[PDB]
Amino acid sequence: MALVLLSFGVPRKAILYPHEEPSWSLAKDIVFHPYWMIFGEVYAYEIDVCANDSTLPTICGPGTWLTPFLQAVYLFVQYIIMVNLLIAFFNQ
Amino acid sequence: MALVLLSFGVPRKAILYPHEEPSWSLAKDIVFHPYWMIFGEVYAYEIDVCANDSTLPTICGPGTWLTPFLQAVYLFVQYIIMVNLLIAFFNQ
Ligand SMILES: CCCCCCCC/C=C/CCCCCCCC(=O)O[C@@H](COC(=O)CCCCCCCCCCCCCCC)COP(=O)([O-])OCC[N+](C)(C)C
Ligand SMILES: CCCCCCCC/C=C/CCCCCCCC(=O)O[C@@H](COC(=O)CCCCCCCCCCCCCCC)COP(=O)([O-])OCC[N+](C)(C)C
Ligand SMILES: CCCCCCCC/C=C/CCCCCCCC(=O)O[C@@H](COC(=O)CCCCCCCCCCCCCCC)COP(=O)([O-])OCC[N+](C)(C)C
Ligand SMILES: CCCCCCCC/C=C/CCCCCCCC(=O)O[C@@H](COC(=O)CCCCCCCCCCCCCCC)COP(=O)([O-])OCC[N+](C)(C)C
Ligand SMILES: CCCCCCCC/C=C\CCCCCCCC(=O)O[C@@H](COC(=O)CCCCCCCCCCCCCCC)COP(=O)([O-])OCC[N+](C)(C)C
Ligand SMILES: CCCCCCCC/C=C\CCCCCCCC(=O)O[C@@H](COC(=O)CCCCCCCCCCCCCCC)COP(=O)([O-])OCC[N+](C)(C)C
Ligand SMILES: C[C@@H]1CC[C@@]2(OC1)O[C@H]1C[C@H]3[C@@H]4CC=C5C[C@@H](OCCC(CO)CO)CC[C@]5(C)[C@H]4CC[C@]3(C)[C@H]1[C@@H]2C
Ligand SMILES: C[C@@H]1CC[C@@]2(OC1)O[C@H]1C[C@H]3[C@@H]4CC=C5C[C@@H](OCCC(CO)CO)CC[C@]5(C)[C@H]4CC[C@]3(C)[C@H]1[C@@H]2C
Ligand SMILES: [Ca+2]
Repeated sequence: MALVLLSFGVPRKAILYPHEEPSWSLAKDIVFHPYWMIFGEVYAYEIDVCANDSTLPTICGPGTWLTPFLQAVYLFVQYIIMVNLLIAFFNQ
Repeated sequence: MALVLLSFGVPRKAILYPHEEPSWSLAKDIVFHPYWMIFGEVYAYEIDVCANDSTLPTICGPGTWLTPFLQAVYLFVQYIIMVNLLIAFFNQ
């Protein structure tokens, strides 16, 4: 689950924030939102950052259209496969 | 699941956006919100677009009152039946 998380969190932060010097925030921002997705928070108005109803209209730029596709795959794997695999373990 | 999705996404976009020329957005807007519903995002302030607490007060018009009924059926089928059918598969 933590691997699937970084599989998603690192490409997202890299696509959306491409002018980042090294910082401790980079360690927070690759775990924070991907973790709250596990609990069904999809951050609906932040997925497409070039949409008109975006809450993040300023990080629109090249490649950012990739992040919906990424998150669609992430949640299917994380929210459906991996959480219910853990539940299946707990059921046993 | 993708069929149930378009069963809902196409009537919604057609009822709510009736003056649309052909566009690539039509391909996004028939998949985008119906997919995030699968993960429990109901877009609560967008369902009834003629309600006072609406975030979409401008797409109010004829037929738009049909879209709550549509989405009520969609999520029951998608969120409850189809996701837990997939989970039941995964459990086996
Ligand atoms: C045993 C269970 C798991 C394994 C254990 C190991 C887990 C690994 C743990 C990793 C921790 C992540 C690194 C933290 C360090 C960076 C924070 C920091 O310094 O800066 C940030 C602050 O940070 C905070 O205020 C705290 C944020 C912590 C979030 C942890 C919970 C999220 C889920 C995590 C769980 C995932 C587990 C995955 C499981 C599926 C902000 O940056 P800044 O530079 O301070 O900015 C200052 C300016 N400002 C005030 C405007 C902000
Ligand atoms: C099912 C429902 C879908 C319909 C199906 C048919 C596919 C339809 C697809 C057709 C592809 C053509 C559409 C893109 C043309 C450019 C338009 C555009 O603005 O793009 C935008 C992004 O997107 C891109 O730049 C490219 C997106 C490609 C995604 C399609 C992958 C294949 C989908 C499955 C293939 C189907 C068959 C296989 C299925 C098993 C440009 O950018 P932006 O995001 O606006 O923001 C960035 C910054 N900006 C604003 C400054 C620019
Ligand atoms: C293998 C598993 C699935 C089967 C495979 C096939 C999957 C089918 C995939 C279909 C892809 C849909 C077509 C997208 C391309 C058209 C959009 C476009 O060109 O422009 C849009 C950009 O688009 C984006 O920024 C990305 C949007 C992609 C959303 C994908 C995630 C949702 C779930 C998908 C998965 C659900 C699948 C169902 C599963 C239950 C914006 O519109 P525009 O006109 O560019 O507007 C420009 C102006 N603006 C800047 C203000 C915006
Ligand atoms: C169970 C709890 C419910 C009570 C039960 C009894 C049913 C009560 C129902 C009674 C029906 C009469 C009410 C509507 C009258 C018009 C009023 C109106 O403004 O309508 C609005 C919507 O709605 C419609 O336009 C029609 C809605 C019909 C829905 C009923 C389906 C059957 C439900 C089950 C039947 C029950 C028994 C079977 C059960 C197995 C029109 O306007 P708007 O949506 O605001 O926006 C549009 C644009 N505008 C603002 C510019 C106008
Ligand atoms: C045309 C669709 C073709 C048909 C669709 C199907 C083909 C799919 C292929 C491609 C989809 C189409 C890509 C075109 C993007 C157009 C927008 C663009 O230029 O965005 C940006 C560049 O974007 C790039 O340079 C993207 C480069 C490709 C990335 C690699 C994709 C690999 C997919 C892996 C495949 C695995 C698939 C899944 C496996 C199961 C720049 O423009 P902007 O966004 O406006 O940014 C602001 C620009 N500014 C700096 C001037 C301010
Ligand atoms: C009164 C009802 C009594 C009982 C109803 C209950 C019985 C059901 C029957 C009917 C529901 C009642 C509809 C009333 C609509 C009133 C509002 C209206 O006119 O809206 C609009 C038109 O709306 C239409 O023209 C709708 C036409 C019916 C669509 C087909 C329904 C099929 C239901 C399938 C059944 C399957 C059931 C489920 C199967 C298990 C116009 O008004 P507006 O919204 O203000 O728009 C702005 C107008 N403007 C352009 C001037 C600015
Ligand atoms: C197998 C796994 C692959 C992924 C991973 O684990 C192992 O690999 C680790 C490497 C880590 C980075 C190493 C160095 C730094 C530099 C630091 O810069 C100083 C700050 C500055 C403040 O301004 C001083 O003044 C910022 C943090 C950063 C980028 C780490 C982030 C987390 C990373 C990416 C970790 C990640 C979870
Ligand atoms: C069995 C399944 C039934 C549903 C479905 O799959 C098969 O049937 C497909 C047919 C597709 C449309 C075909 C043609 C176009 C024209 C294009 O217009 C150019 C843009 C313009 C920009 O301004 C050029 O300049 C916009 C897209 C659109 C409407 C398609 C949308 C997706 C649709 C509805 C697909 C949908 C998922
Ligand atoms: Ca939820």
